[PDB]
Amino acid sequence: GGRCQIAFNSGWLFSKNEANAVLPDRTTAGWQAVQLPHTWNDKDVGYYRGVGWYKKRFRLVPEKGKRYFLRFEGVNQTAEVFVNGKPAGEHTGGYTAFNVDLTPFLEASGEQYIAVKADNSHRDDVPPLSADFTFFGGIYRPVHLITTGEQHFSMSDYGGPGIYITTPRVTPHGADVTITYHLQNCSDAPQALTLETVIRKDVASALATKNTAVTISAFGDTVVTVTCSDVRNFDLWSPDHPAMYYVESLLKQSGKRVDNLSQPLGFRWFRFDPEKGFFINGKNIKLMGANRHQDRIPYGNALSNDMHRQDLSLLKEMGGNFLRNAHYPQADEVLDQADRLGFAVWEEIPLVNEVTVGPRHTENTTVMLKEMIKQHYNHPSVVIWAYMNEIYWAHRYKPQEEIAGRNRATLELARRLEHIVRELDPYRYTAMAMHNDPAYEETGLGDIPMIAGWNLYHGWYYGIYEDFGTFMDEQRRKYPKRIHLISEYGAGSDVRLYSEKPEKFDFTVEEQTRFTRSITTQILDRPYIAGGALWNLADFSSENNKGLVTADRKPKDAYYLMQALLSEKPVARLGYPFRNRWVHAATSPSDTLVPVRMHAFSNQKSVSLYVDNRLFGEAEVKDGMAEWEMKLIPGRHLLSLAPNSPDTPEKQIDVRLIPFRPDGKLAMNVGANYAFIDTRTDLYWLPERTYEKGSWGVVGGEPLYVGGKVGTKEDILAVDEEDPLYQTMRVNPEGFGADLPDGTYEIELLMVDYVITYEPGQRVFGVSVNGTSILPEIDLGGSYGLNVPCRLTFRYTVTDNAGLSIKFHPVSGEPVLSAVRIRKVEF
Amino acid sequence: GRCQIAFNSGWLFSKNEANAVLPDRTTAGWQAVQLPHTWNDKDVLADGRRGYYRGVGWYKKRFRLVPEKGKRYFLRFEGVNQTAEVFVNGKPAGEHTGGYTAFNVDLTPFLEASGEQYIAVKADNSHRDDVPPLSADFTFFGGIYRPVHLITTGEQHFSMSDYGGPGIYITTPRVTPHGADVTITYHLQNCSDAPQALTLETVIRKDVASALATKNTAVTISAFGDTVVTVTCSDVRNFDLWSPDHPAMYYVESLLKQSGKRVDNLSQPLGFRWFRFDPEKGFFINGKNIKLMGANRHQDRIPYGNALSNDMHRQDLSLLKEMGGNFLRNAHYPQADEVLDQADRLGFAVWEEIPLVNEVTVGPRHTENTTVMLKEMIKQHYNHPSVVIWAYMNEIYWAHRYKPQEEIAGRNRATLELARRLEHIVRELDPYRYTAMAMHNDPAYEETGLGDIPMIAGWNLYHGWYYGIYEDFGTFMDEQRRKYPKRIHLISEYGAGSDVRLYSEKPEKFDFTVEEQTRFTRSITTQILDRPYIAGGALWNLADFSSERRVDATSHINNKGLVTADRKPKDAYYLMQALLSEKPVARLGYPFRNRWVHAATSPSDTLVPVRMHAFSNQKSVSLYVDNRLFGEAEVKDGMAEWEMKLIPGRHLLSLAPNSPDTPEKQIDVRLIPFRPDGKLAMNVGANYAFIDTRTDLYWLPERTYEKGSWGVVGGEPLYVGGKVGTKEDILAVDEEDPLYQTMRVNPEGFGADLPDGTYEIELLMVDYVKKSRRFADEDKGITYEPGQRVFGVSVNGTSILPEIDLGGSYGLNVPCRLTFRYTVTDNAGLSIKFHPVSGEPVLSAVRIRKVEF
Ligand SMILES: [Ca+2]
Ligand SMILES: [Ca+2]
Ligand SMILES: [Ca+2]
Ligand SMILES: [Ca+2]
Ligand code: NA
Ligand code: NA
Repeated sequence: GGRCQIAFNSGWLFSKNEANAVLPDRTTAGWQAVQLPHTWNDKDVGYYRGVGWYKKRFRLVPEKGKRYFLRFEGVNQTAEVFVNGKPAGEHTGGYTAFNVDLTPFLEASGEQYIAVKADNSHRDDVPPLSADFTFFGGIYRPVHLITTGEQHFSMSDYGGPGIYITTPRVTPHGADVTITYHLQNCSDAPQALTLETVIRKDVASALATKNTAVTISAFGDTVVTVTCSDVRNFDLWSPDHPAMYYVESLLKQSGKRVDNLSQPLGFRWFRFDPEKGFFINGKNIKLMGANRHQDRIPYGNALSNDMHRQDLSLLKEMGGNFLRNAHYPQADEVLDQADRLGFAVWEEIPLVNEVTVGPRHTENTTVMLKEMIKQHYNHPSVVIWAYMNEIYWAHRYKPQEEIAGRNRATLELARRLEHIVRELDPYRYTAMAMHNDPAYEETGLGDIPMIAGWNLYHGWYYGIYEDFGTFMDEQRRKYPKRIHLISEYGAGSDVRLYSEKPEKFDFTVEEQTRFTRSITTQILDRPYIAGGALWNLADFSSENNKGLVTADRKPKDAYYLMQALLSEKPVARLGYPFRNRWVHAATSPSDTLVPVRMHAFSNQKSVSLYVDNRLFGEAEVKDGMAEWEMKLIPGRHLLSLAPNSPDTPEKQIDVRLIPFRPDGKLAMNVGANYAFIDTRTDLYWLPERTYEKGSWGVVGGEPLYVGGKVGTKEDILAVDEEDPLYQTMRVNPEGFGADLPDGTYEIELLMVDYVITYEPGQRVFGVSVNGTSILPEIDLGGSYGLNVPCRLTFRYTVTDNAGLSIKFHPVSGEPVLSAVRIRKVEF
Repeated sequence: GRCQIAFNSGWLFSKNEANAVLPDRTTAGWQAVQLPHTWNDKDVLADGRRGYYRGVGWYKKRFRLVPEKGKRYFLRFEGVNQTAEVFVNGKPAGEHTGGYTAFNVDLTPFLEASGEQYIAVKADNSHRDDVPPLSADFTFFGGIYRPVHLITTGEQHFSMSDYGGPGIYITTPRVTPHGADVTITYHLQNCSDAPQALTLETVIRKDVASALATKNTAVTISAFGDTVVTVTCSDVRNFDLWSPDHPAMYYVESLLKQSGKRVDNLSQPLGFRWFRFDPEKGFFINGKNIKLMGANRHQDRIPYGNALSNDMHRQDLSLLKEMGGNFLRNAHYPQADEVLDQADRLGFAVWEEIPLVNEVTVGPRHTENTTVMLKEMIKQHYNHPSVVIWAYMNEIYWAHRYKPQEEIAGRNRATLELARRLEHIVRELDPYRYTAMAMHNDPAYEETGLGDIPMIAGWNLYHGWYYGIYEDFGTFMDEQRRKYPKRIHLISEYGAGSDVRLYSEKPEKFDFTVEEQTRFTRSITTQILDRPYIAGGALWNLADFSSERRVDATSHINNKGLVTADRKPKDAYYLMQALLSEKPVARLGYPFRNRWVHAATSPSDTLVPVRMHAFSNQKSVSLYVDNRLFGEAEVKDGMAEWEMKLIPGRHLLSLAPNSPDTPEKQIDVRLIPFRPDGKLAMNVGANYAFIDTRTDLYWLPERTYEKGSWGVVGGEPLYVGGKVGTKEDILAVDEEDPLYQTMRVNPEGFGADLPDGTYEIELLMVDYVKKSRRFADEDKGITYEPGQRVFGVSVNGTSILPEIDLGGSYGLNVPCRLTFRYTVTDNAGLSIKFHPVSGEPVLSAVRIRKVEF
């Protein structure tokens, strides 16, 4: 036999507080037992950035003629490896694999010890220098023990496989395949070898076989190129039809195999056109898909291969055919699944936000680019290599004196990296992701890669949705020879927030759906936009509710929207997967019904809604959605798209009416038109309502807008789940009224000052109830602090048919109010 | 009069603070918190470090309060665990001992007149030998884990210094259908330097519009004085009687006035009932024999520690009411007023106790602290009509097996004499409620006569779980009834544990499957329902709850809940609902399962066997599969059951054809062919499936290899201490503990008659502790056993791993997941063999996946 590879994940010990573990040390008290993948930042997300030590003892008797390697799939950010007390290898860069040769350091006794010093603290010379994703530290990807013979495919070529496959000619009826081999001989004698190259669909069928003789001098290495000309009878690879092959490579000495290594192969040719976009195998197709971050709360980035497959499966069932690996190279499993499932892939190294001037940052960046290209060279799913994302974002934060020099270093580094891609891989495109900032225009940076990618957020971070088409049409107009691609577009959503009046940045489900519908449509309407990737597949941990699915991978409405917009299978399903409750405060004493707007995601011409299995109405689908306006009797109801479906269970909903004249047998989110449904105890906070005589609601005031967006987006201190309640508010309300019957009520007022910072004597006011003084003075900025919530809870007894009148008494500045709850209690 | 507002906002917390007594403006290194708060919400979970922080934590806060002439200001702490020292503007202002009862702190002597105030609280949840709970099966969460209130009164007021009680104590010494007497005992205080002539108004009310009785009493208190005054409302008419079924509630409004102006006011609950416990027939209330059936409830909710909202208390008790419960035991400690108000309003008879668990410390300091805690519980919760039982010890002899022999005699006498003193105090403080004690299956109670001291003998019993078989429960209790015809018997605890990811067609005790819990619960409940001398039973426990020292399937969590930690009902909850509810009940089981996977037992197999059950109190019910009738089943003891054999695919289940108001249950059903192609995951050593929710990965129960198929070859399933598998915490993993914990010992290997191809293969293996132990969480480092369990692994004659020293290179409880790819050729199938060197190989799980290369 030839090459052996097993997992090396088990039996490790970890400590965040060890000073030095280089020398063999049997101590384990105080160390944490871990099984890789591991990150030490899975829970503390500031989060700990620093040194962490791993150590392990293991048994391995070195046999004659064998070589032993460790392959680390990923250590963030730098690693130093020590075997039996001796330095054995180091690596810089948290996103690419590396190999360590154990053989020089093994004990003949078989008793081995290894330690790894990992460090994820900031280094000016190692990107990512800053970004809005977490830099989880540790050995967060698996580790493998590899045994080979002393003649083997190289282990020292930037962590790549040492086997590099190229298809310089591909037609439907034949192709040329060239395979470039890096071979190493570790023995002290010259050696004569044979190299068997087989192109296979599977173990029983081969499409081409080649046999190559090679002789290597003692301690030698050599590069040999093998060509399979005019291969035939293959299927072409495309996202739609991802026909996959592989190259079996057997290195033999004396007819006995001494190494072996299979690599993927797909047959395809492709190009990008400025007017019509992406063509693969002569066919024009729209690339629509998603970015995907390699993290999942509460596990950090220490993900199982099962999790990788689940993610990419979700993308494929969405109808996606396009995958951007966020800002870094990802696990082999991810690329294997893309080959297998059918995604065209954009992969980049993590030069994000900013650049460090100088040759150390240049060198580390160059090495990382070569590692990515070499390590993922053979994946047919990859069509784009990139190397900078939003590289000017941090200009706003830098001293203006540095800006000229940073632009010069950015231009110079981009040209070096562009040149390296084009030399290492002439058969893929280069790209860069830019964003809505004038520095790209002004420096001409977008002229350097083959593809101009734009991260655009019109209607979310700036402007309105239609400004997206305006922006892209103007780019196409200025640059009719560029290839345009939307590398990021998306809006956020909290699956507890719902509004019949969604608005920019409110984080409601409906707002994300409308954003996603508009931009995707505007992309579909434009052939010159080669494609688009939603930011982001799933909610992730950042600095982040931007996913089409939740952190634990459950689809939101927007996911089903994209499935209706993208899938070729027929699609028709109800929206609101995370909502089952509707509550409506009556707008007049004669109200008896709850208004319920329902929607479905479909690619059919029309769809019909059934209530309790009786037809409600047929509705026309436009841009992936159908919609019905229902007025329902309060109670439970079943919704469905067919009557008495034989295979689809109905959706159960619960709709309630609050009477116009309340009795408190009353929860309101002030300052916002969305409901907040608190999942801990099923507590439904209503959208705001102004008080009117005979009813209940807030009196006076203005809704808070900050930077032109509703409410504050700052983190509300001291509470986790209730931030969307506190973040919206009325400024300068006179109070709150409710025409309650006589009785005793528990009353809650939620209040917070918006941008620990203390601002005394700035915002002070009193609260009274029916002339009774409750809190003579609340100093929100002073005694609590900016972003520190204040929850005033108390009981009051309404007497003499007075109703309930809560009054604010300004002392300094203006009162604020974020939410109100009123409950009837017995006493 | 009286003003009360929440005081929960604006606090700062630090676990690393030496001392914050003196007013100090810095906030660097402090966490902003909103009470309720505990610092043990996260470090009690599976965080890689057994144990949690018990020690000092400091809180501080600045606040505005301008003291008004003629006002007093108090803080009321609803609970701080375990001790609290309060400092206002640098001065000691109060301290409390005990983590489960409220306390008041008078702010007034320490307030700055100009209004800018500083407060710091030093809290501590270290172990203290003189302060129970000393040890227990629950977590001692530290901090101010219940709300704090700012209370303003006049200078004459209902006392704030009577063991934290309201200073208003309502008793109904006579309750009759045609009339009742209510006596209200008031403790008053005068902080004025002058004597005061006061009036006191006492009104019994249904609501603000309706008075049942009214009294007006003149009280004069001396300067700086205090007094107790008793008010009697005789022959109150026109009330409705309180019972769990009909919880008619009233309250006593009390106003204290000085020259007609209100200086204090405080309402308190009031319900009218009479009740008794009978040795032969059980509980009677208002003349009607009713069976008390309900649950224990702990005050925690993972992952929030015990820092719960009042919304969460209401949700817990509403769940119990919807289960058909009419009986609540507050686990081992007094709970929040909200719990008790909701018991009054919803209708549960309540048992409440102080946390003397497992053991007693000899000495007057322990005696004193437990005495105070008893007075605090009874006084603070005195007025709640829902309380019918007070208690003060729980399995008080449990820890004896672990104590030094020379301590036992004095521990036994300390226990006996403390139980007598606490019993005496209850009877003196509250003649109108019963005393009880929870005992467990241990002969100590019989030897000492401790069970003769309370009026009610409670048993925590676990037949078919910890000892014996289910039917030994009725034998145990019948013998108790025969031996003690004068006692009152009540099952204060019974339950079994379940993980909602574990399922078996062959349930067995301690596999933690859902089905075993349902079967345990069904058997003991109906045995209780058959015995009128058993006045009642409380399930252990309403919800899965934090108990950090636990191991088993899910470390740190006691999984005996009827509902999960986030309050979702398991099967056993719906079983209890079917056994207890008066409303009609009929509903499908398996709320946490939608997948069934079956390995074909022969090449002709085409159908997946699916056993379905439903919970009902009807005579029979009908199962419908894809809305066609499958079959009508008779209901026996709350359950109907059906044996289906279904074609692989998605199917609908329902109890009515095309229900107009109930969505069907959708299930997903799959058959692994007799001969596999790996397009295959097995829990070795166990008859239960493990459904890993992170990724919906379903590990089949074990199946022995036979020619032409796949499975484990040789070996014996591991049993330790009478329980399947090992119950130790499997290190380095969390979700997969129940997968690793079961295994075959000395297997030859594994086989799969797979087609030619490349396959990814995973073998999961762990060296185990050979002898069970009481507490498996105190290991200081890893236990290595080199040279004891050594073997090699080959596949089809190819050497994969020349030697693995499981005990030596990994260690006891350290998982080893061996993952690799192998290419099957030459029609050979897949043959994985172990090669013993020392000791025997082990194997907990196998997974095989076809890959392309
Ligand atoms: Ca139906
Ligand atoms: Ca927050
Ligand atoms: Ca811990
Ligand atoms: Ca574990
Ligand atoms: Na708000
Ligand atoms: Na197992």
